[PDB]
Order: sequence, then structure tokens, then C-alpha cells
Amino acid sequence: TPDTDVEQVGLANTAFYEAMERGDFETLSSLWLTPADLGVPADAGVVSCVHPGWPVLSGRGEVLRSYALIMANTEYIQFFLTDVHVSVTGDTALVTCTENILSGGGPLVGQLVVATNVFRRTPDGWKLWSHHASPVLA
Amino acid sequence: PDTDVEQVGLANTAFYEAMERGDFETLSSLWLTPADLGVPADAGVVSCVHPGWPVLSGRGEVLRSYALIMANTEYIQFFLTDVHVSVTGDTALVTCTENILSGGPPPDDSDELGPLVGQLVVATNVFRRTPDGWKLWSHHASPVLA
Ligand SMILES: [Cl-]
Ligand SMILES: [Cl-]
Ligand SMILES: [Mg+2]
Repeated sequence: TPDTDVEQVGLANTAFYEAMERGDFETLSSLWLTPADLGVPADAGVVSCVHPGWPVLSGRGEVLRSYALIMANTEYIQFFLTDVHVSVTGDTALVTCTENILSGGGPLVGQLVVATNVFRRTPDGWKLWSHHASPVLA
Repeated sequence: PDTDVEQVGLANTAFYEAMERGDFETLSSLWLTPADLGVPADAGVVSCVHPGWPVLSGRGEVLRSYALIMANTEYIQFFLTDVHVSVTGDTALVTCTENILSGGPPPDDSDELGPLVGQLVVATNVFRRTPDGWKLWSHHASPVLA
């Protein structure tokens, strides 16, 4: 269903951020697409990630490496998501949101970030194909 | 497959070219409409993030922004590098580096343009298979910051 899809895509999005918040690398890894998830040259299922102000990370290794690092370097992170919009088309879903981030590596510093997350439908649930996050600059 | 990658590449190329040459009609046509999909779950609703901007949602917000950008940009060229395409079913994901060169109006009649400025930007573009070709669903661009 449409309503169901939107809801399940939302839950997948929440999980992704919750996994960061609790420093749960195993879950986080599980939430990202693998070509096996797809049942695998046109690089079907190949993932990427842009962290705020970063160049592009490609493939599970660079991507998961960066999250393992981030988590290993952060003592405290909370995401307060707003303006969340979901678009589901076929077996792909597009989520945009504002990431209002508070972190501590330590004094709490806030970031205003916007993200586009792309999800893919798999038997094991909606999986991340791409995360692109960027600063909102004045 | 081998063809999909090439067609997507072509659509991605056409998108940047339209902007370069300030072709609103082509740019408009390159962005998805829900009619392209045959239209809830906001099937085929587009979004756009320009460097440093918040999110623009829906064709109206997105196209308005392109008219404005074009109107306020005397000269722009993109030089894409490190383009990568990933096709899965009816969706394609393209990441790239936008090496952007722009310029404003000149101080006077003795010059063609104002000084030129470069930007290092990276993008994730999400395309969608339609009977009329690959159409943009999302463009998200961001500065690469030191
Ligand atoms: Cl699809
Ligand atoms: Cl820059
Ligand atoms: Mg060019």
C-alpha cells in the first residue's frame, strides 16, 4: 500500500538516525543496501554518501568506514528531524528532511543540515542506497 | 544495461547543458512530472538542493529557482568529473563533481564579463525511467568545504 509504504519508509529513515544516536554500527551497516539485497556492471545497488561539506564516498567500504569513524569519534549525537517529506515511486523511495543535529565529541554544537536519502525496497526491508547531507548556509 | 548507463549519462549531460545555455524549456522537460509516471505516496514528486540552500520541493518551487538562478547568472559552465552511474530497475543514481565556473556582468563596456569564480561542488542526481526518457527526480548539490 501507499500509506503503508510511506510509513515503512519513514520507519526505515528513523532507524538510520537512531542507529547513529546509539552508536550501533552493526544495525547501521544492516540498513544500507548490498547488491546481494538486490540479488546480484551498471553498478546496481552500489551505495554512496555525502556528509556535510564532504566529497562523495562510494561503495559500502568507504561509506561504512566513514560511519564507523564518525561513531567512534562522537561521544553524543542527537538528530531532531523536521520537514520530513517522503516520495515513493515503485521500489524506490526518496526522503528529504532537515537534520537539526546536536553533537558532542565535550560542548554541544548544533548543525542545520538538509538531507536527501534514497531507499530501495528489499525482501529484508527498505534499504539505503544514498545519503546526501548538506549545510544550510547563510 | 550498458545502454542504460549511457542513456542516464546523456540525461545528466543534457541537464547541465540546459542550465549552461539557460534553456528553461529543456530543463523543465528534464525534470519529472507525475504524468510521466501515469498519475498519496507522492509518486514522482521532485526535490532540489542547490549549494548551501534548503530543500525545494515540487516542480513549481524547483523551476522557479532555476529561472531566478539563470536570470541572475550572466555566465555559467559546468565541468563534471568523476561521474558515476548506478542503475537499479527504473531508478538511476548519479554522483559527480560539479566543477563550476561562473561570472557576473562586467563593470563596463570594455569587458565581456565580470571576474570569474570557481566552485567545487558534488551532486547526487536521481533519475527515473519514463517513456520519454530518463527524468530527474532529485538533484542535491553541495559545496566541498575545507
Ligand atoms: Cl524502481
Ligand atoms: Cl566551494
Ligand atoms: Mg560543460
